[PDB]
Amino acid sequence: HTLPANEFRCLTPEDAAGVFEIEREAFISVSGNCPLNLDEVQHFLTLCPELSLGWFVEGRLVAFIIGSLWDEERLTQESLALHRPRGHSAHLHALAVHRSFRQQGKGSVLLWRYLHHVGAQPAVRRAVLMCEDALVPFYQRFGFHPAGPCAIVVGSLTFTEMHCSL
Ligand SMILES: CC(C)(COP(=O)(O)OP(=O)(O)OC[C@H]1O[C@@H](n2cnc3c(N)ncnc32)[C@H](O)[C@@H]1OP(=O)(O)O)[C@@H](O)C(=O)NCCC(=O)NCCSCC(=O)NCCc1c[nH]c2ccccc12
Repeated sequence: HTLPANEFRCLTPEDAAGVFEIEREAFISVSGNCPLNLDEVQHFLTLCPELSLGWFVEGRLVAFIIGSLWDEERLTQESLALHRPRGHSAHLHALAVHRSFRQQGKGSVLLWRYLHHVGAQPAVRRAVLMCEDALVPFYQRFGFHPAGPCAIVVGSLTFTEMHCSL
């Protein structure tokens, strides 16, 4: 009977298509590649949906974060496709906001809600991610500290690894 004006919930594999569509415009149209392809989105939403969060407006996904657990201090090429159940780090594989909903605090609201959501899970002691140099200041606003160049390479893109103690 009703499509909520705003809904925040963990994602399930049924949201994979919506997530990938956002990635097409958000990442692929810019650099030619993206953090998670359809199969990879489904992988993490199957293994660890509790490590994801999505913002729905009138029944449509407008922002998401997909993560998994990592168990090493630094991110590695292999960590891109792995979920370490025994790990203590919430690895945010991707964060994006639908192009028609940016610049209005949605990314910041979703990120803070995410940090509190996963930080609330006794097992998660830290959050890690990588971003392009221009987003470093942004993440620092949430308690993330620049942790040097990330070892992970994607095409010609280089990233700074960011760590947040929870
Ligand atoms: C960034 C985000 C989520 C903010 O949302 P919003 O617009 O709703 O945000 P707010 O309104 O809450 O705040 C906006 C703030 O963010 C700043 N900002 C936004 N875009 C900026 C930019 N390009 N450069 C500098 N500052 C910027 C604004 O300047 C502004 O600050 P000020 O107004 O105070 O200066 C939203 O713009 C978005 O979804 N963008 C596209 C996807 C993306 O990059 N995800 C983050 C990748 S970083 C995490 C990640 O996913 N890593 C994977 C790394 C990765 C793996 N494989 C790949 C393949 C290709 C590419 C990347 C990868």
